[PDB]
Amino acid sequence: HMESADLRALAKHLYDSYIKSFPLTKAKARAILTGKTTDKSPFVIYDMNSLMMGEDKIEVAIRIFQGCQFRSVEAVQEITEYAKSIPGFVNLDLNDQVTLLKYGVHEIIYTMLASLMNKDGVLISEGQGFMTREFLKSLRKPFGDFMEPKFEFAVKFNALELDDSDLAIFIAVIILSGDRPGLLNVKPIEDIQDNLLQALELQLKLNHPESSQLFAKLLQKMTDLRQIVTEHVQLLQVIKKTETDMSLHPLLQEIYKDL
Amino acid sequence: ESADLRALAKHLYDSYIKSFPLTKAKARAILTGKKSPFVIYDMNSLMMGEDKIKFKHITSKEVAIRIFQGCQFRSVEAVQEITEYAKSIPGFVNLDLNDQVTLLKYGVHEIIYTMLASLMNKDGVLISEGQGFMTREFLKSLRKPFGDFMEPKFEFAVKFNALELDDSDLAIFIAVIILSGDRPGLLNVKPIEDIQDNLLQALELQLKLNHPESSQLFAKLLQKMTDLRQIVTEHVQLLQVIKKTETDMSLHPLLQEIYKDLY
Ligand SMILES: O=C(O)c1ccc(-c2nn(C(=O)c3c(Cl)cccc3C(F)(F)F)c3ccc(Cl)cc23)c(OC[C@@H]2CCCCO2)c1
Ligand SMILES: O=C(O)c1ccc(-c2nn(C(=O)c3c(Cl)cccc3C(F)(F)F)c3ccc(Cl)cc23)c(OC[C@@H]2CCCCO2)c1
Repeated sequence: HMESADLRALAKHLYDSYIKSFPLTKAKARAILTGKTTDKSPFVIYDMNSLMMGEDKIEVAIRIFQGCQFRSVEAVQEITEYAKSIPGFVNLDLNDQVTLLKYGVHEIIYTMLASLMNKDGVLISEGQGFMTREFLKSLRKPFGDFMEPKFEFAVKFNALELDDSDLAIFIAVIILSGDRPGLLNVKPIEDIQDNLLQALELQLKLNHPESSQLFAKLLQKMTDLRQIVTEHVQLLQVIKKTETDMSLHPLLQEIYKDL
Repeated sequence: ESADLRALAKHLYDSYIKSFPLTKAKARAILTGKKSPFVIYDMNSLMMGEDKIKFKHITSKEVAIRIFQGCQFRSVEAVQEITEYAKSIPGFVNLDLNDQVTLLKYGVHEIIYTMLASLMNKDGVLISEGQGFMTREFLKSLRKPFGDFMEPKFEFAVKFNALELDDSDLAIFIAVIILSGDRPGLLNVKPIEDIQDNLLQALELQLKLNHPESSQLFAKLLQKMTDLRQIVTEHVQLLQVIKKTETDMSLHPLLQEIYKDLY
């Protein structure tokens, strides 16, 4: 369908655009998380007092929640800019562009959040901070149990040991899903996705030649993504009905209309 | 090792034919009008069909309940067919016995949905090994939540059948589903993923040889595992509403026990 050199060219194009779109790459995140580096060392928030100190240096459960919301809105912006660089995307019907982004952003946010995580916590404020998993999970009300499922996913996803060049193509595959509800013209979407899938396949064989059927294992993760986004939506709805005082950025609000 | 992957595909195809009563190939010949099946399209024809053909399930006198229970009864039969097929998958019987049970327990729903599509088109479903055809409009027009319980199955089947898999494809796909290393409570995940890797390799080659013009069909088929997980989840929630709502669902406790897995 497509030839090797063109598939490599498409992989390079997507990697380059992923670097331009997203300020904190997996490579930077891992350097910070593993360290042995004096200049990139994060301030660690593990309890109430350190949270207070962290805000000098850089209700609690609400404030943290709103922090997640703020970064997710920024992430939607970053993902939207990346999507525009995917060959063919901006040429699609405009309603279909909206639909693809609407249903894809959440799955991509979860994917890319994993890059910022290990089993003990998450990088924040462009890598300047690290908030512990124990602290997040111990938050009160339903807020604790709202944070933990993200770590549970990230630990499993990070076991695949993808790098940024891999993720660039994977994220593109997610966006160009022809099975989203209400798509008007499925065919041109599937045509682009076939190219991306071919590109992802070759990328993974060259970049992880010892890792048998990594292509398939990675596509199987799209299943974990769909499920957790569904749980997420239902958890958020219970939170809104309990906490009629906090609200959501209009953009996220619109994304959640009809889930 | 191509030859070994072909050997594995043939082994699975042969066993899938022995295990399952009606193949996709036979079902499609019946569905496309290629000894017509008895057609159930309303209440009167249902009555005649069970009087003359004797569709097993029949014994609540209320039709919508009886059809619903019929789905459950056939699904229980399917569990035993799937269990027998699983034993023919190389490596499966050597797994820890608790893990065999776990894999089957959490896989059977996804497999039943998959294989149900083989028996469906946009207009209805074959029953009793293809001796009967019950229309989609009849099923969907059943009252209360029963109609809306039937329709999602057709909605899935129509999309899945667009891939135009044949039995030799499906034999490997079903095996891939069974050998899922992410099932809850698995004790020894490694040998499960090892077998699945072999099956995935076998499925990949099968699809390239059998459908060489069908680009990235391997990937499209794995993406259907997403539709499968989602609809099984919906299914569970639909079942739960029915149990809490319906007072006339009662069967002999022993029948109830037999079906506990699917209610
Ligand atoms: O820097 C980033 O790239 C980033 C991305 C996501 C979160 C984050 N979102 N979130 C959500 O619950 C969430 C998600 Cl996954 C998707 C869409 C919308 C939301 C929303 F928050 F609106 F509801 C999280 C839940 C838990 C955790 Cl640990 C993180 C997220 C992100 O987090 C920012 C940090 C988290 C700790 C407190 C300071 O902000 C960053
Ligand atoms: O011959 C077969 O291979 C076969 C397989 C499945 C059904 C059937 N199950 N079902 C379910 O709701 C279902 C499913 Cl999809 C998966 C797991 C468990 C269940 C359960 F029934 F337990 F709850 C159906 C729903 C609708 C329809 Cl149209 C069919 C199924 C099957 O059905 C046999 C027919 C259905 C109509 C009445 C006579 O039996 C056959």
